Amino acid sequence: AIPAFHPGELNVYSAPGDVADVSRALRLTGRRVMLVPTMGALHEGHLALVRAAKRVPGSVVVVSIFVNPPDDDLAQLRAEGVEIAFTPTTAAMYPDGLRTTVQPGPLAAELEGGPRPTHFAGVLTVVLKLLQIVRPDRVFFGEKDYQQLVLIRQLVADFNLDVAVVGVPTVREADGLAMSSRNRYLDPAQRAAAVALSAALTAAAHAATAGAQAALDAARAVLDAAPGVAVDYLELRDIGLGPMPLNGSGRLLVAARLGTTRLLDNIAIEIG
Amino acid sequence: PAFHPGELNVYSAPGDVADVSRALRLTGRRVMLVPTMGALHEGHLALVRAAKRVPGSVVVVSIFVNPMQFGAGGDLDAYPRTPDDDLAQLRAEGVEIAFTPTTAAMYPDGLRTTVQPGPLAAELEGGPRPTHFAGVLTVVLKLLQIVRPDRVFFGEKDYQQLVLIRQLVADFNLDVAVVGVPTVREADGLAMSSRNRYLDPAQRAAAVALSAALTAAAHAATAGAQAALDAARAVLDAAPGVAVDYLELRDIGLGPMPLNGSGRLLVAARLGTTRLLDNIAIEIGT
Ligand SMILES: Nc1ncnc2c1ncn2[C@@H]1O[C@H](COP(=O)(O)OP(=O)(O)OP(=O)(O)O)[C@@H](O)[C@H]1O
Ligand SMILES: Nc1ncnc2c1ncn2[C@@H]1O[C@H](COP(=O)(O)OP(=O)(O)OP(=O)(O)O)[C@@H](O)[C@H]1O
Ligand SMILES: CN(C)S(=O)(=O)c1ccsc1
Ligand SMILES: CN(C)S(=O)(=O)c1ccsc1
Ligand SMILES: CN(C)S(=O)(=O)c1ccsc1
Ligand SMILES: [Mg+2]
Ligand SMILES: [Mg+2]
Repeated sequence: AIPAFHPGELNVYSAPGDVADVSRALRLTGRRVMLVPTMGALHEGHLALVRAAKRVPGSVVVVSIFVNPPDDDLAQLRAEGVEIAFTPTTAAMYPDGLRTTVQPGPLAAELEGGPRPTHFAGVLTVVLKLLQIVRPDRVFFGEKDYQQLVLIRQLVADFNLDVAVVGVPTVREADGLAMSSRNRYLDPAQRAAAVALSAALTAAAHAATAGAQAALDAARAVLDAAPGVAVDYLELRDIGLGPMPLNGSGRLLVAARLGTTRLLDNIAIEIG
Repeated sequence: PAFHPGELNVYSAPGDVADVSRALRLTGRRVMLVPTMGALHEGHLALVRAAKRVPGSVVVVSIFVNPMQFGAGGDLDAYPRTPDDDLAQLRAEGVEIAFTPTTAAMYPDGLRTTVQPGPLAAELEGGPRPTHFAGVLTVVLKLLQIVRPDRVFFGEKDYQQLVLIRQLVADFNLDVAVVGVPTVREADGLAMSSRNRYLDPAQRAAAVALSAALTAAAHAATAGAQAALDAARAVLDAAPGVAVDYLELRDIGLGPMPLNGSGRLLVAARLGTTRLLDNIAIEIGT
């Protein structure tokens, strides 16, 4: 017997089998299941994934909230008209502990995989589990974590997963700072300097009519004008994060530490 | 693309079989998957027959040999490859779908994202071949995603592989039932295996000791674990030209749990260059 589901209300499930049963039952009645994976502490950047999933016709939106090893989140989801929240415990997700896992390809060792070399094996493992529990038609990730998003597209391709991955543009504060729960830690001087990441990327994207080296030098000049911004990398790559082609489309990515807080941003770049 | 029911439909492209499987499920057939490396014998046919008997079933048998569960030199080029006979046998069994993908369609990006099995993959068969089961589980996960069966069928013969596939299914929340099928044996007890063709007549005679050792241990086991193991060892020791790689009695999940009342006894041995495996359920003090 299918667990209880009330159309038009926020239905909260903690057991993986429950959300699985509901989602199978809902898909059979002709709803298209949209999955929006999060770690809770919801802000406007997360709600833009939610809004994107909501506008697919016939959608029922599943928002998962899970931290790799609350009332207000759920209120935000209600206010958004989300009908399902999936809130599993660690034990529900890892009942046999850490056993079979996904091993990413070599892209996971680069860029964010520098400081955190097993970070993405962990992310891909839980993404794959969520896809299998929920079996959505489409799954939504923010472009803010671009390398994560490209890794998910590789997971999907490589394991023949039948789900469409939708990347959602980065939501920004008024001065361009990419929204993130970490921003709250920045003191005023760090918060003022943090604008340099987005300002450097946008400067680079306009300078790119003059070519790839003009785009990189414009970005570096902007970051060089900020105090207390320790750049960990600034790299222009093609859109799948391979090496940047001579011309055409790419992606410019930056990560920097301001005090103890690490910030990331990236932007589409059209070369020449 | 096309699906002619009651006939064998062969697809090579993953998209084709995924499309047909999905259409079939939607019309309410239940999809059964039997993964093979081809070279089909009666052991594979027991899997097929178990799949066939699930009411409403449509049976997909896949045939695919890696470049990932093999680990050089060496072996990958050594695998028996008769696709011909295989399809004929499947037609005979009334299978409706054979899935025979190319290496290119399975690995268009080489080895990029893969499955990392848990620590069981480093033991037993994995001892000398510590990448072998990452190869197997990566293909089985892809087959499960392409075909999305209701049930997938594996033989008990490759018991460690069966356990690993159950771990993969649990650990990734895969929505498929794994059905283990009992080992099919020649009349003298020898477990059927495509590798048995590499035994010359003397080695074929000697190879009965694996199954004789195991069944002797299963009966001996009223006298305890040590008696069962020594009975198996004695039989294997009496066998000319059988060289034992391992003989081990484990818990049923092969797992990090001590042995209690129920066990599996596993053996691997070389007869010249041919490596043979077998295993049996063991009840201690029963
Ligand atoms: N500003 C943003 N715009 C678009 N998507 C975002 C934004 N911030 C987070 N996301 C997306 O939300 C999903 C959940 O992200 P997660 O729950 O880590 O939050 P986060 O803001 O990146 O928090 P943290 O600062 O702790 O890293 C991911 O797909 C992520 O890329
Ligand atoms: N004798 C048997 N009884 C039941 N199942 C079997 C038997 N032999 C193989 N199988 C199963 O058939 C499936 C396909 O196996 P595969 O194509 O490796 O054949 P194989 O006979 O084991 O070949 P090889 O001898 O080359 O290892 C696996 O699930 C395997 O456990
Ligand atoms: C990508 N994440 C937001 S996720 O829900 O799949 C996750 C990853 C590690 S914890 C939660
Ligand atoms: C102090 N920072 C606000 S800053 O104005 O000096 C800065 C920010 C990005 S470049 C210079
Ligand atoms: C377990 N196999 C028979 S499979 O079809 O998943 C496979 C694995 C490596 S080659 C074929
Ligand atoms: Mg984040
Ligand atoms: Mg085999």
